[PDB]
Amino acid sequence: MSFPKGFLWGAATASYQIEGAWNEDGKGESIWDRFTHQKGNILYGHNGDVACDHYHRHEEDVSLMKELGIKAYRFSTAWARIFPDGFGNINQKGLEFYDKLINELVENGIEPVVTLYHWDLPQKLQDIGGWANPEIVNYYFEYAMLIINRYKDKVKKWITFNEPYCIAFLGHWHGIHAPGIKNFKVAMDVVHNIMLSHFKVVKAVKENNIDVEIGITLNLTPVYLQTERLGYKVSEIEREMVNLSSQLDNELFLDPVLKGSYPQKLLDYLVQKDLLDSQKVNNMQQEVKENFIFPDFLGINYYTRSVRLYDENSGWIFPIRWEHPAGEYTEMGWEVFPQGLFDLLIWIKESYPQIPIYITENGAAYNDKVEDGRVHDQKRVEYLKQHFEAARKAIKNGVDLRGYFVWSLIDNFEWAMGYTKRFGIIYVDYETQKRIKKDSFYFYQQYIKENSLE
Amino acid sequence: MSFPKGFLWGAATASYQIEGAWNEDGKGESIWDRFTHQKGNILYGHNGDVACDHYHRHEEDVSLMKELGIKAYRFSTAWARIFPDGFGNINQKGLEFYDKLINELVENGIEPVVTLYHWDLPQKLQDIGGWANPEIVNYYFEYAMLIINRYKDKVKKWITFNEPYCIAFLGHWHGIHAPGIKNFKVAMDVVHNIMLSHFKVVKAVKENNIDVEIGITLNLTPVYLQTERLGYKVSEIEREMVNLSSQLDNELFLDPVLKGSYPQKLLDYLVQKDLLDSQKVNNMQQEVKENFIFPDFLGINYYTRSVRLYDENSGWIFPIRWEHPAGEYTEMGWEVFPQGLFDLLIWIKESYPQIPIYITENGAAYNDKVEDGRVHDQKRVEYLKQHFEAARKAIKNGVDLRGYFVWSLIDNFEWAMGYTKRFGIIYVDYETQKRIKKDSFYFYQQYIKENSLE
Repeated sequence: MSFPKGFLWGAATASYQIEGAWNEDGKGESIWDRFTHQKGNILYGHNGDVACDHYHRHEEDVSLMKELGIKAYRFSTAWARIFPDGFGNINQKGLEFYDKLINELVENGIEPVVTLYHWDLPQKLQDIGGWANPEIVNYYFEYAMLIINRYKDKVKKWITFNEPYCIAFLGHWHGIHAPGIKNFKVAMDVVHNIMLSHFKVVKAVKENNIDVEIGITLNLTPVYLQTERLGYKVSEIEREMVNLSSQLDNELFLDPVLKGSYPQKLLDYLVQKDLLDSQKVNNMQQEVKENFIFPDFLGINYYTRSVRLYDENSGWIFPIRWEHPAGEYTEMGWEVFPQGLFDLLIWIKESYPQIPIYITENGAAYNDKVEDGRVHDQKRVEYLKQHFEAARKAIKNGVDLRGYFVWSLIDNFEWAMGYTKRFGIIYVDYETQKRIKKDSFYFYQQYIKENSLE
Repeated sequence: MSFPKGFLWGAATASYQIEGAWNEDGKGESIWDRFTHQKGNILYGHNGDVACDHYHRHEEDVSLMKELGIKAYRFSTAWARIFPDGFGNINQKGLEFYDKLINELVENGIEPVVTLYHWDLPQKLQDIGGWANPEIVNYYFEYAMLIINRYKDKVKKWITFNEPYCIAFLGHWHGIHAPGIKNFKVAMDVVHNIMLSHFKVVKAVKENNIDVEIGITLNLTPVYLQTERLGYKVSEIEREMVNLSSQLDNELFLDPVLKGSYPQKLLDYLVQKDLLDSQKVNNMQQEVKENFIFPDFLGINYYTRSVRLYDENSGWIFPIRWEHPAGEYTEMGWEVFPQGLFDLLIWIKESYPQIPIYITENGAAYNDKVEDGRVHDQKRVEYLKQHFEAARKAIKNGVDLRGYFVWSLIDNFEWAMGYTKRFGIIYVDYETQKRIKKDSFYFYQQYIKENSLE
């Protein structure tokens, strides 16, 4: 046993992934609804208009959490349900739905780790700008406060954001996620606004002496060297050039968390390549350093490592390349490697002051097949075992890791992949919405039950 | 025990991979030398100037074949060594080197399956046009004849070409291989010239009643459906559109082997997309139908399958998609699957009349690490086991397969990958040129010794 007291084992879901009911109860569409309605955005023309009927079968879903036995359930209060506009007028129907969900989560002893945002931004908020517009810093704020003041008696740990790297780069640079923007300056602006909102919420909680714990959740990609894997000798330029891409993937977000300033060298490199403005980076520095406040917790979402060997022959905006080491892979194409997470579990310890660190999302996707009314995924089980050990052996070695949340609960709308990629540990037959507990669901249940003490 | 009598088990090498000596003995550089000298063509700026000293240690290499116990050794007589120009004046020094190699191969009972071309085109031949210029059809011809008439007493099975798909598309369309051309019309021209040379050699052999057997080696990518893997129902447009890409990867070369024509569907599609000329395709059809003659043998180089689900959102010139199923992968990034080959072994049986079929190249690349003066690759062994069974179970089911050649013999210049990817079953320490017999070398030795009778 290495996991400490209060080690928040859990499962994570996103509202738009399972909810549906995009127009019911006066609720306006999400960003994902508008993104998915447009052609060329999702495989096979999918959208979360219906999803898995999480609204109508919320009793069934809470029974699912009860069966899973997760000490905490990481869910996002769908912003658009509670606020169809996103602010101002508040819908008592969506408020009542989330009141019922939260009270029946509390009644069974499940700690609500409410992620105030898990990609389910209301459409009107996207029309006013999304996460690039600095006004959202207040809106989110008040929204969070209205949730917090409503549920501070029952919800104790709040997650400000989920994967600002994915919100900002997959969602706003690569465009595979909603709302499908493809820009790097907009991505940096999203980073700025997300960090400002996180610290504004932290400051507001601290000022009013609210007895809650507030932090931010990131996804961090470790680095391994193929040259060291090759058995050869690493050159200086190799590290000197892997550093920039690693800063893009690792340091760009952790530096404002505790240091309160952006990595200056990356901003200078972007300016020299005309990808970003020096006056803008200085203004971002000034705003961050004025608005910075040390948070309470940090969240980590680890999936895979990025094996990086030095070369100039990619043509990418950062002249490096990626390697494909031999090994097990998933339907998402991700290499399965535990030890990469270990790197982060030490690296953030070395580079930054003491910030409590949480893991909030980790899992693997596999093409599930119905067999005897059941689906089988042993590769998901093996992935989870490996990433369980990667943190257990670590916390034996003096790691301040705080909790691990498994992704996901039920097979559900996996964003641009549509329904083709299934991450959840519960099979849902889309025809009947029947719930079958996979071997991975049983494995997670057994792990939580066996490890966590009384 | 399904492999028939005369199943030509073997190992394959390419001259430029192991030879070096690009300027010795009056020998001019190859196409690969000029391709590699240019920057931006090879990882880490590598070239086959020195390679593994196959020229000076040819006795050591023949001892390697003797140790491996291959019934046949698939090697390419380096065209540039024998003809520094590529034709005309013939160098007696390169002739004597290959005479010594061939006599010491015959002395130990090794059948020389001489691949007349395995990407080692002389540089002057590239300057006059490479495989696009139709004149090579004669040059190759006479070169082959000069080899054939020189070695008809000792070399009985001759391979005209190795992987026209790779010569024409990897070498002349993608540009990763030498000479690094990137064009599709040039690729079709290479297809035309290679097939014409193959049939011209076959006709010349048949006319003069030479006691030899002449064929061609292809590399063919079978197809599997993710929709069927998904458990769903396949739509008509899915098959109708996967057909075109499957024709390009498979039919463009198989169809002229026995039918003596081109797939008209793909030519019409390219014309409608303005990627190819209708007058040119008609002229190609007329020339092929004039010059076509049925060969003796067909060669197959199978590595992996191409999982294809239908969509228009890949951006390729063929609106299909590639899928990443969960499973074992190699350093080359190739999915490991036996059964795809089996699928291929049936298709040619059904789509075309009976032609004897050979497999002449198959293997997997892994990052070998020196440990106790030795390297270990168990994934290569497992890959080979799986692809051995894929054909053994097939030939139990009435397959016309004739022989299988394992790639490769010793780790060597793996083209654009440089020396980073090691395919061979013998570890060669590039510093010392010492030879260590891997577990994969031992596995292939055991397989050949056990399966073949006596």
